Amino acid sequence: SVRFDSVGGLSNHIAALKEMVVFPLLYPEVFEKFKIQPPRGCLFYGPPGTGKTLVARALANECSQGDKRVAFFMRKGADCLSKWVGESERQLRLLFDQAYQMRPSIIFFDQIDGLAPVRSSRQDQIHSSIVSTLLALMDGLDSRGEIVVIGATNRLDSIDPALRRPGRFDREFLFSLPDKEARKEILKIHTRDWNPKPLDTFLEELAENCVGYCGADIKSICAEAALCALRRRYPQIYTTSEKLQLDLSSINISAKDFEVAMQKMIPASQRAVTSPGQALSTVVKPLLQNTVDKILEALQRVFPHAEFYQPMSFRPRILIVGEPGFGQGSHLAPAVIHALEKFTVYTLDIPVLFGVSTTSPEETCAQVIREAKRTAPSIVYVPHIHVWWEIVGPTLKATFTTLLQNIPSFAPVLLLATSDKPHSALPEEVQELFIRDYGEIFNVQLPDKEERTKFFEDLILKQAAKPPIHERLKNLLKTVVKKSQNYNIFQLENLYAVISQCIYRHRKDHDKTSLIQKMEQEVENFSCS
Amino acid sequence: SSVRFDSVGGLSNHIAALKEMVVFPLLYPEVFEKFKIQPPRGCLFYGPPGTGKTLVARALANECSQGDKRVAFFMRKGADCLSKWVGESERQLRLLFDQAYQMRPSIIFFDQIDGLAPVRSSRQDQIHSSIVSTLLALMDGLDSRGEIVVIGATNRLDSIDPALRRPGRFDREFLFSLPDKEARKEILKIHTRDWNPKPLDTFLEELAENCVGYCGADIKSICAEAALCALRRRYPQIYTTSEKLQLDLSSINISAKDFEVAMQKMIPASQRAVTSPGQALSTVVKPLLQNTVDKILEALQRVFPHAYQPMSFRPRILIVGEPGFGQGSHLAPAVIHALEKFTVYTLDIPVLFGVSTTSPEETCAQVIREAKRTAPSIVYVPHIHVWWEIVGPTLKATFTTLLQNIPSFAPVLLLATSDKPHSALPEEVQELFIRDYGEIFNVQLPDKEERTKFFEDLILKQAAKPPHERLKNLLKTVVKKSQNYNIFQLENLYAVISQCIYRHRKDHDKTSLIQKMEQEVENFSCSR
Ligand SMILES: Nc1ncnc2c1ncn2[C@@H]1O[C@H](COP(=O)(O)OP(=O)(O)OP(=O)(O)O)[C@@H](O)[C@H]1O
Ligand SMILES: Nc1ncnc2c1ncn2[C@@H]1O[C@H](COP(=O)(O)OP(=O)(O)OP(=O)(O)O)[C@@H](O)[C@H]1O
Repeated sequence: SVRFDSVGGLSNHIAALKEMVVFPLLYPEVFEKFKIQPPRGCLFYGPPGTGKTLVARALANECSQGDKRVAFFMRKGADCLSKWVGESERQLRLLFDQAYQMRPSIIFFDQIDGLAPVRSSRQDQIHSSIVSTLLALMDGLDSRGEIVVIGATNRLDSIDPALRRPGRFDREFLFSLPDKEARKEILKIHTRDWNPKPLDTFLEELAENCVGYCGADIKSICAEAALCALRRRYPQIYTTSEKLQLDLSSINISAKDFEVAMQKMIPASQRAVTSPGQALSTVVKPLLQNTVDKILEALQRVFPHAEFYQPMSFRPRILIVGEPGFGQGSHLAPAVIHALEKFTVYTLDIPVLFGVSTTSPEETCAQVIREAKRTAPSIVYVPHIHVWWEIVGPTLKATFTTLLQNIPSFAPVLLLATSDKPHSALPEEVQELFIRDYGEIFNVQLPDKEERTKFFEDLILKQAAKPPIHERLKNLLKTVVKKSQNYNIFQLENLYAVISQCIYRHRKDHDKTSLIQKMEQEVENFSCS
Repeated sequence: SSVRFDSVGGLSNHIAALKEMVVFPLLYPEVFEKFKIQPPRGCLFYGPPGTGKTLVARALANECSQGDKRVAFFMRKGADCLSKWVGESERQLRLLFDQAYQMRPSIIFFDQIDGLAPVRSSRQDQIHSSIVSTLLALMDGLDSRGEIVVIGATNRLDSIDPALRRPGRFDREFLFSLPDKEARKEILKIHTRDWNPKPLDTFLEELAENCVGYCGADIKSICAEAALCALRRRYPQIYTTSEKLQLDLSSINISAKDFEVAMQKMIPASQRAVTSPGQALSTVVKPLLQNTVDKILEALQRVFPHAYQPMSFRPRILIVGEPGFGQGSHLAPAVIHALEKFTVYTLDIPVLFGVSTTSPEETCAQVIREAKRTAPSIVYVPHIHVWWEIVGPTLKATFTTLLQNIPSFAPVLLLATSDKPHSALPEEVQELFIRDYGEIFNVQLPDKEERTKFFEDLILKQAAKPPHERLKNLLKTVVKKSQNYNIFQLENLYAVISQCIYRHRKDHDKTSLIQKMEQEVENFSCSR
């Protein structure tokens, strides 16, 4: 029995929607003043699980409480199909007649994309007949009354193009994944009535750590965490086989109970296709945070929409370049992507172009560019452009170059790319896309001594000198940080692991100095040139 | 139910030729028996969606029903004659035709006939072939039906059984195309008739040429949306209440801001599934290239005189220039936009390959068949110096063969742009353009006057806003240093200049940003 109070973050959509079904039933003077007859159709579309059906449910439960009462008719996917010849095209006629009978009313076709395909001469004739009848009923010779029609879809572009037209489906709403702010609202909604109410700062801490969560996942963990406390509190519930009596007064949910949940479940977005955005792992942050910050500063310089009347920008492009093994293509760029949230990202990599056996690559490239143009601002991402170039045929090069030349100049679509070879060795076609004079090239340099010292500071001496369940190690740290002054990222994080293996090889020894010599031996056996 | 040939705007030929089939044989019956005519009694409307096909039938019914000469009216939906029993599918048709014959004169209106009369084939059910056979044996058979007028309407004309398209069954075919600049003013007039503060026609006239690509129903939407926007501008506390308020219907007047916002929030129904290859100059760039666009239009007026009847012979033209001068991305699309009312058929790289499930040659032939059918038109081939390198020999031969068979005097322009100068183009492309005839145009850089016009509004007016001798020095310096920059560099300089004006919004005193503007002027360097 939800009534415009279980939603969070969809405020303009609801405001526009109520203008379509509420006002003429309430203020029948302004419309008659001008002879308007407001729009009477809409189409929802967006990725799964973002609250497409809940809005319709809330609106239905809201308007049924008259006066003024409004009917409501629901239809599933393809319910009006029969094996007889003249039945499928008659149920719609019956339904529309019945709806006209009790006007005003609402007809909600649910997942219309499985009912009204694009007409073609190859598929069966029943579909063409049904779509013709459907679009003859909506706007025909005789005018329908106060019926209002709604649709749901996951793939917009597969609806017949004649249905989308002022008169039948004259407004399209985009339902997106929630941004940072809306996650807090959804969490407040789902944990409203709890006797030990959580504090809001805790909710914000949760919200800043949920990236890629879509409406139903947040609802999921709020119930996968209220069960961890139960399983911890009364561990002996699965053993017996009859109903017990409990003490439902000592099972409040602690902060820890949340953490395990975020470790176990994976968001709906990244279940069939991996996402090209990953935050820095807990070990390397004190090696690369500063470089990420500098990169974001420069991008802020050229792409002004990353600031947090409108800003004006002219074809933003940038290229992150350095010697091989400097973490440019495997640590830095995905970190930058993860830092700029609220801008959707479309990727372009060899595993993605050739990862589809049913569509040619140029089709995929065209689709990606069109989508990025549609929901701009956004990011088009292409990594390893020095290997990417000489794998693809000439047709795809020409197509890719001609598509991004048609994007309007002041439209905000960023082009982010990374490479290994220095800028001068790249093929000249790539060269005439980045204009460093304008500030579109960033060079990466190795971390300095302080930063590398911080990298090994917690390994030695805080874990090696921990009781199981103090002066030689300083010289050990000095010799370690002296030895590795010319190591790239791969070799550094290699040498981190070999020490931790010795750390783990001595769990239960209470006496040290049986491994300190082992440690200093291993560090001087390790040789990577 | 008060629409009668007076709410319909822009279609005069179709109305004029439609009343001489159903009005004249009744009213002046003494002219046709002299010659033994029996004037035509079958027509087929067709055209892209939302262009006013059902409106005409509504008007015609409403007109003929009320008057001195009464004519009946039977209406049918898509496939509303079907029944499950074997003997009833085609019996309703016979019942309807007999009933219409009994009350003659009368009219029959088949709506969405493409959903009832598919082209006969043996790859489907056989009931459809039975229905088609009884229909086309019933319209003109052995019985001479008499005074029955049959009408259809559809979007896909090519999917109708060809035995129904020949005189006797469906005589005339009517094309309903999108309105041009003049008819949009008529439609806007029609839809804003009963407004007490009547808008000035000097405002509608301006409003018309901004609505490019709109068609029919879209217009009727805008005239609605504006009103609602106006309401949002007057009583903004109305969306946050669950109880009726007291509204004063006297301060809900419509202003141009409402039209501007409502127009911005909407896209036309035509270019919603695809994108049209014609776009006007943006407001930012307009005072740099309008003169050049006018010059190009004058050359077209020289060789393509459709911009006694004018005569033309295989019109062609080629815009050429050094890279960056803006001929493939700023000039040619503007030319296509100005020459509207000429249907355009784009033909370049992402169109030929960017759609699968078809071969390049099929599309390459279809795009020219359509251009020939709807002459005059335009065939558009941008970036020829690359387009000629990415295709196989089969496509070259098919292309250079498909445009030789067009009738020599047919007015089918071929508009293309290049970047390498005409001498460096390969053979078979220098022979298609014969610049002695006047088929090559050389574009050149803008001179000083428009360059100064380009910057004065930003650096003189906008730089001094409420929330003055050094400005002239800045303007003269900027204009001077930039006497060899192409379009891309000029726009980039504009953007970097406006960035500081943005970033210093909230400081109540100037002279902190003037230094910024300076350093950006000095610290900006180009390549050339
Ligand atoms: N803002 C929100 N507040 C509360 N619940 C939400 C919100 N957004 C989404 N949901 C959840 O979304 C679920 C269903 O929404 P809806 O079915 O319309 O979208 P969807 O599941 O992503 O799409 P589809 O119907 O195509 O599968 C409900 O379980 C609801 O709890
Ligand atoms: N010239 C016009 N003046 C006013 N309204 C117009 C005009 N042309 C079209 N319309 C609008 O177009 C609407 C629909 O026209 P009509 O239904 O006959 O077109 P159609 O070809 O059948 O379109 P569809 O593809 O929707 O079937 C009318 O209700 C009217 O509001």
